[PDB]
Order: sequence, then C-alpha cells, then structure tokens
Amino acid sequence: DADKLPHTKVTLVAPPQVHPHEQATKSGPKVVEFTMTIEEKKMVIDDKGTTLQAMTFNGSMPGPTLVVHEGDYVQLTLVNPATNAMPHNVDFHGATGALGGAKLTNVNPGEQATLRFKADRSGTFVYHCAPEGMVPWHVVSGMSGTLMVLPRDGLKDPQGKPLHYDRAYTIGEFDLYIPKGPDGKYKDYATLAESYGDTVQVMRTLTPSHIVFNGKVGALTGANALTAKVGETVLLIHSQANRDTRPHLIGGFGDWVWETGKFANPPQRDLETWFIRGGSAGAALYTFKQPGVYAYLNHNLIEAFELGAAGHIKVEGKWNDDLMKQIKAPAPIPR
Amino acid sequence: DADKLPHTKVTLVAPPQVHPHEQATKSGPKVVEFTMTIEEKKMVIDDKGTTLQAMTFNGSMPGPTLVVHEGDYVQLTLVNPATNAMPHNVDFHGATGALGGAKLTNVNPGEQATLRFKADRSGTFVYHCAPEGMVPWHVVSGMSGTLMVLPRDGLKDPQGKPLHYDRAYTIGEFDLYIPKGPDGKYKDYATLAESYGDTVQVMRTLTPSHIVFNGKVGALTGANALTAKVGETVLLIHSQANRDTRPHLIGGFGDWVWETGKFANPPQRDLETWFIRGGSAGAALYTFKQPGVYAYLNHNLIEAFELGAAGHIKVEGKWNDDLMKQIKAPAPIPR
Amino acid sequence: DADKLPHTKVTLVAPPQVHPHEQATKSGPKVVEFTMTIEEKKMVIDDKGTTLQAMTFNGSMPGPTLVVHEGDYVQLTLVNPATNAMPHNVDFHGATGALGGAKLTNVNPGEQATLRFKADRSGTFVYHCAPEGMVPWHVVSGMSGTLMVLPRDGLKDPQGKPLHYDRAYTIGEFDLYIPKGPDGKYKDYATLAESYGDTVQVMRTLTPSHIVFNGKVGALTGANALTAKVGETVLLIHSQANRDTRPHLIGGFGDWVWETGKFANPPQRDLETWFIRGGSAGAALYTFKQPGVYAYLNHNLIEAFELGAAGHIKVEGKWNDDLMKQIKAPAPIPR
Ligand SMILES: [Cu+2]
Ligand SMILES: [Cu+2]
Ligand SMILES: [Cu+2]
Ligand SMILES: [Cu+2]
Ligand SMILES: [Cu+2]
Ligand SMILES: [Cu+2]
Ligand SMILES: [Zn+2]
Ligand SMILES: [Zn+2]
Ligand SMILES: [Zn+2]
Ligand SMILES: [Zn+2]
Ligand SMILES: [Zn+2]
Ligand SMILES: [Zn+2]
Repeated sequence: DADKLPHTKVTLVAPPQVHPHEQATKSGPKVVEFTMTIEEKKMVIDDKGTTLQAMTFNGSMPGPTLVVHEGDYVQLTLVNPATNAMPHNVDFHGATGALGGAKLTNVNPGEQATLRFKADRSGTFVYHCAPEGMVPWHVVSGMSGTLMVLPRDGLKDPQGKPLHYDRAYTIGEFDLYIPKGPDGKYKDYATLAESYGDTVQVMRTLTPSHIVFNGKVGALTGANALTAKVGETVLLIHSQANRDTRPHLIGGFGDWVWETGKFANPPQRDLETWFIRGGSAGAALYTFKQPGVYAYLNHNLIEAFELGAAGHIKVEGKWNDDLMKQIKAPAPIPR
Repeated sequence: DADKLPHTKVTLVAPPQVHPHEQATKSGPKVVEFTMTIEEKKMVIDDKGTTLQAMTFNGSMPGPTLVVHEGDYVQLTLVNPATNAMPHNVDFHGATGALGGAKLTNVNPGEQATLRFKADRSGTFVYHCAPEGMVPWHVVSGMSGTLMVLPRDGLKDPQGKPLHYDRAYTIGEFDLYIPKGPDGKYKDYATLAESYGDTVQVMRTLTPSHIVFNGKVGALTGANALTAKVGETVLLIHSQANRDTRPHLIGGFGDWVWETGKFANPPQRDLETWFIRGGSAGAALYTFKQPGVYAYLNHNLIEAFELGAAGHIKVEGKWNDDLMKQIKAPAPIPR
Repeated sequence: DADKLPHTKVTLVAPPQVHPHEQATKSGPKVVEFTMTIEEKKMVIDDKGTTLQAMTFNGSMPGPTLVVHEGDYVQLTLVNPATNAMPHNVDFHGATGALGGAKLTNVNPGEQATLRFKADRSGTFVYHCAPEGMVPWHVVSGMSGTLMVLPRDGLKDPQGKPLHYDRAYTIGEFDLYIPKGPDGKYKDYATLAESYGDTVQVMRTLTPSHIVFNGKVGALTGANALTAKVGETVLLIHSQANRDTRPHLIGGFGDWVWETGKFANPPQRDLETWFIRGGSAGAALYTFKQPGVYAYLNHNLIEAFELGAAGHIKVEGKWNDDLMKQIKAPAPIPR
C-alpha cells in the first residue's frame, strides 16, 4: 500500500509553464509530494487599471499545474499564511472522498495541512478552493488550477497508438464579476472582505465583467506570448473551474483533443473548436506546421476580444505554400 | 406488429426514485401502459417563500421517469383534469412523428388522450409539454421529465462488457424565471394566467432567477438527501428540458457517462464533470468507494450555490485511507 | 504538388441549399475554385420591422456552403466591392496558417484577393470575416458560413460502414445584438459605421436581442420551409460562429451526428439534441420515417420560440401507425 512506496518531491513552476515530468515512464508508483501557499492579493486585471480582490494558490491565476502518473499518490501540503484574511481549503476533482479533500484541508490564516490521495484516474482535473458557504466566491476570485494524471505508458490515440507532446502549456480561464458604483466605474476595495457582498450581486447576474486567461487581459500576449516551432507538438491544458468555454487555435486545430479531459477515453481529431465544461480541465495536442503568431482563444468572440479570453502563440519556422498560399495579393477589382 | 404483443401496466413513482424495472431482460417486447395526470399548482421554490405558478406532470418537478426497453411500445394516457386552467399535451423526444406526440395529445381541461409509440432507440430522453404558442412557458414552469429506454440486454461499456446500476435516481434541473415588482421583491400571482406576461419578459433576458433540482432549492438535501452505500453503483439520470447544465459529484466521478444520453453509443469514463445539453437527459454511473455526504451539483458554482442547482447524497460504509488520507490535520505553520 | 493538379470551378448556391457535389468519389485531388463577393446591407430581421446593419458573404446569412473533398485545395477569390464601407477578409477554420487566411485576404472596398489552402481534414468548418480590431462585430453582423470537406470515400459510421445523405441543407444560426433607444424601441441606423458603438455595448452584455436561422425570424418557415420525403436521409449542417447552440428535430432524431463536425471521428447515434460549440459547424443525418411538418430548432426553447432560433421541415409520405398511433383522441375524462 501507500505507506510502502518511494516518495518524490516536486518543485512547482508558475503558469503557463508546467513542471518537468515524463510522459510514458518505466517508473513504478510513488508518493509525489507538493506544497502550495495561498496568497490573497489585489491584482490589476485589465488595461485600464481595474482591480480584483483576488485569491490564489501560489500567487498565480491559475495555480500551478501538478503532474503525476496514474497510480501515484498526491501528497499536498497546503499553507495558509497569517498574512491572509480568510480560511481556505482544496477540492481535487481527481480525488475520491471528503468533498475532494475539502473536508480535510480547512486551513485558517496561520495554519497548514497535508492531504494524500490516490490519483487512480488519468486525465486533466480541476482543483479549487471550496470553503463551506463561500465556494463560488473563492473559485471566481482565482483559487483553481489543474492536476494532470498521465497514463503510465503515456497518451494514446483511438487505436492505441502512442501520442506525445514536446512542450506543455497551462491556461486557466477566469470569469470575473467586478462590481461597479453608481458612476458606472469599477469599484476598488481596500480589503478582500469588503468586496464580497457587491461581488455576489454581480455573480448572480451570471454576466462576467471580464473573462481572462491567466489572470489578466493580455496575460498571454507580447513578451508573454506562448512560443513553439514548426514540427513541435504542444499540449494545451485548459481549465475553467466555474463556466463553460470553447477553445480554438486560429490558423490551427486540435489535432487530438480530450475535451472532457480524461485520457482513458479516445481523443477526437481535427477539431476546429472544442468545449471545456465549467468545472473541468481539458487537453489538446497540436503539431505546428506554419510559422507566425497564432491566437488561442475562447470562440465566443465577444468573450475573447471584448472581455479578455484570448492569448497568442508565436511560432518559428518556414512557411509551407502547399498548406496555404496567397495566389493574388489584395489588388483593385478588374474592369 | 404492436396490436399482437402482451400489455403490461406500470405504476409510476415520484422523483427522485424511479419505478422498479429490470435492466437486462429475457422478456420480449410489450406494450407498456402508463398514465399521468397534469396538476397546475402554486409551489414554494426557495427558502424565503418565493412562489412559482407551476405546471406539472403527476404533481412533481420533474414528472416521473418512465422506464421501458428498446422495442417496447409506450402507451401513455395523459389526463388534464377540469380543475386545471390551461390546455396541455406531451412531446416525447423518444418518439417518432407528430411533433413527438404533441399534435396527438392536445387535452383541454376536463379531457384525456392516449398515445402509443414505439421506443425504438435506447437512451434517456426528455418528454415535455409543448402547447402551440406557449411551449417555453409550459416547459420552464415545470412540465418535463424523462423516458428511459434500456437496451434489452442491459447497459454496455465501450468494449461491449456489461454495466449495471444497483439503484437509480432521477434529477430534473429547472431554470426558473420569476418576475419582480418595482420594490425588487418576487411577484406572487393569484392565478397561472396572470403570471404569463411578466414571466415571458424575464425569460427573454435568458437569466434565471433560480435554478433548482426537483422543484425547490434544497429539494435533495436533509431528510430528502439521496442515499447510497460503499460498493453500490448508482445511476444518476439528469434532465434539463430548456438549458444546459454541467453535472458533477464532489469527491466522486462519473465512472461511465452517456452525457448525450443515448446508450447505443459508448460511454466516456472517469469524468469529473459532464454536460447535459438543454433539451436532453443524460445518464451517469458511479460506484461509491468512500462514505460521507457528497454534493451532486451543476458546476457553474454560481448556478449551484447561489441559484439552487445542488443536492446531497449521503453514503454509508467504511473509510478507505488508501484512496484518501489526512496526513497532517490543520495545525500551526512551523518556525 | 498543388501547381500540378487539375482545376475545377464551382458555382455557389444560396442557403439553405448546398451546391451539387459527390459524396464518395473516384476523382483525385483538384484545385477547386470559388468566388465570393461581400455585401453590406441593412436587413429586416424580425416580424416587427427591426433592422440589422448587416455584413454578408454573397448577400446571404449564412454565406454559402463550399464543398470540397479531403486533399483538395480551396482557391477562393474574395471580392470587396467599392459600394461597401468597411474592409473585410476571411478566416477558414479548415485552413492552416496566417490566422486562417485572414492575414492574406485583407480587402478594402474596391479590392479583391485570392487565397489557396489545402483542405487536409474532413469535416464541416466555419469560415468567417476577422478584420483586425473588429472581429466580433463582423461575425455577429452576419459574416460566416461553412466549408464542408467530405472524406474522399464518403461518410462512415463507427464500424466503418458507409453513410450517406440524399439531400443537404445548411443552417447558420446568428446571435444578434440590436441596440435600443431610451424609448425601448430598437434603433435603426443610417449607416453601418453608426451602428458600431451601440452594438458593442449590447454585445458586451452577452445577451442577444434575437437569435435567428438564416438571417431572419421565420427564415425557414412557410414558403421557405425545408422539405423532404419519408425514406430520404437529410444532412443538416449547422454553423454557429460565435455562440453555442443545441439543435433538435421535434418528432425526429439525429440518427448519426458529428456534433463537433469532424468526419474522421465516429458519429454518435440516436441523439435527441446535439451541441454546436460557438465557433464551429456540426453535421447531423436523419432518415425521415413519418410525414408532417417538423420543427428544427435550438432547444433552449426561449432562444427558439422567443428569440427566433427555429425552422420547419415539411415532409411528404405515408403515416406509420407502428411508430406512432393515437389510440384515443382527446375526449372527456370518464365518470
Ligand atoms: Cu479559498
Ligand atoms: Cu468542483
Ligand atoms: Cu402544459
Ligand atoms: Cu423538445
Ligand atoms: Cu467583414
Ligand atoms: Cu475562428
Ligand atoms: Zn511513505
Ligand atoms: Zn514531438
Ligand atoms: Zn394490444
Ligand atoms: Zn452493483
Ligand atoms: Zn494550377
Ligand atoms: Zn438515401
């Protein structure tokens, strides 16, 4: 049983990167040890200075992605420093019992706890905070991320053939509910607690003020664009802990997609747009064949371009005229 | 043909239970006879006394689940007593022709009708009222339920192996559109007809005031929690006749899920959250492995916790530390 | 390579028809040449005279469906006449690179351009306009349609058996965001440009004023109902370039459905309601077995009946009492 196995300790890395790991492995099961520390902080979430009284695992939206293999045990130490105001906990969708671990990880400021569970199902799974009586607030304020449980022999196509990625990225998409005052301007709160009531009223409308990748409008653009090269297969992990989304790569595809995120199921191929149910993480593979700056976005184009749910992927390599060619550049219409 | 076969008569039971039935059967096709009686009534739908001018099959939201086997004929007598104000009918998504039967079951108050159709496709299917010119109102006011057509040889996994459940529950999720007056308080109407215009205006906003399981906030909690035991496989049938939802079991999984609800298709496994398209019923199996009180909810957590789309499942049995263990209880952070 | 192959020229036809084409073909790859001309125009979109400052490919919402076979090259000439006010382009979800072709087809009024790309994946794919900085506006104002890339050997069921349709229809579903003035009446704009700011404010609410098939409430009803006969298999192509939808045939099924729209994946069978992710096109086959007027609709019934997302299919042939029979017509309840 779990008390017999070797332990490993993993150092997490900040999104959109994912900590180094193997896909197919000859390793046997391990107890894999992680630690996360909660940070409440005010964050600027758009280009005009709007702030969110935010709550995070490890300082980031999303929290870092934790990667283990099927049959491993996840052993998380969750730290709630005294510098925080609220209690927190963690609910792993990949875990069985005790409301995902929530019932066993209730940490007031100044406390920590350690949870172990068996990661017995392969897939990308949401984890999120879920304190009794204030679950949606802690989720929408930023407290979610992904646990990826890889099959021990790596990813497989519908015919059981091997699949792999060369590079992985993790995108958390956050529907935010920022209140406005009578002047129509977004409210700025001195403390987390003061934002609560007004935010619940906005939540209940079901209309986000902003929908952002990785914590801010344009998080994944400019200097912070994702990167790849022609010939590389990228895994795009997409989590939405509260609300549906519909990822899409402009000028690309989901070559192999697990939209419900569970790797024991066959993936679908050649997707234009896939669907991440609120409360889940999904996974897409794409092998770049053309260089250029791509957009990766939620294809409700209002959600993407107006509300913030879009990033960029800058891809190096050589252009392929067989795949696409400008035959006649824009030029006057003929007489 | 159908005029040759034996008839059976089934007595329906109220949600969340489902009438006794076999899964795999050695029985041949039958004409299976059901009756439902429509009841219009005012219902209290939340903890603060809000009322809905509701419309129901058999007095309940959802209507009872009807269970037959593929190749059976469903023979429904639909009774509209004179104590009701409106005309009604029934549209079975499992039926072929005549707008699901709607065109053939138009019953004014004081009338009844009898419809037969062949249940030639396996699956969970929505049925709902659909009177010409007032379809959405009758649906959102409570007039829907599920027909479950089981394959004759029972449920199968993607490899054709047998699946089964030990206990079945039926959950209908209702997006409600209750109007408010100028004081911001929900309106209470003396009659069904008086609620119509105001309700259509709320409907057109696409924002529900409440989203409830089985007719009321907290319907499936406390004394009315669903129940199971460690080692039991439960089937959770989930219908949403008007609007999408995303079911999830906190601390569990969808072990095998037909999210589109059609059993001739292979199920997906190991789901964290699945998706019920508005206008459909889906089905999930889960074998409990840990005792405790679970939540079963729509994982738009605002919809669940603010608006009402959540229930509880209380599960007896022994805790399994291999699956999950508290390694260190919440305790002060060390120096 | 592509410079070697034969060229063909296709004449497009207006929705809901689809230009003649073969399914399974013994033909080898071709460069298939199409032309589309953009028309900006004011259109009446409902029964009370509401107008949309609309943008279209070829004068229609949706644009025409383009049909090729896997391994063909699509060669589109896109014409933006001088009679238009805005620049436009095209983003084909079926194409690889250059933001779907958008970067290579930027045409100001009075200009045209010609794009070739390899249609290397089978499926129904959205194409839409995507001018830098005004993508959602051009999409929601009507600038989308479908490219259908058929497998060279035709459609296949999950076991590799042949499937086919006898008749194809193309339905584009449009979430519209028409502004109102202080009097609560929809605004009418003298020019396209004047509609922009007010429309963006409505877009940002995420609540459509109207949701229509093929450009107008009731587009596909009355004289313009779709038609079929008992024994015919119809393909229903359903595109939604911006927002999710949930198609359903009342009194029918999706016999075989590719809801994500990609034919190399196995279809699901016996669907009651399927799901088209915003930003995608899907495809359903249904073989009619009963005559009558069907409804084909988005099964958010508010979206369908209140907001406009419904059409009719009028089906000729003989009634089948084995499939459905009125056993007792509506009649008084007995003493
Ligand atoms: Cu928290
Ligand atoms: Cu959860
Ligand atoms: Cu009714
Ligand atoms: Cu229906
Ligand atoms: Cu345009
Ligand atoms: Cu697109
Ligand atoms: Zn140990
Ligand atoms: Zn590779
Ligand atoms: Zn008989
Ligand atoms: Zn059992
Ligand atoms: Zn040539
Ligand atoms: Zn045919």
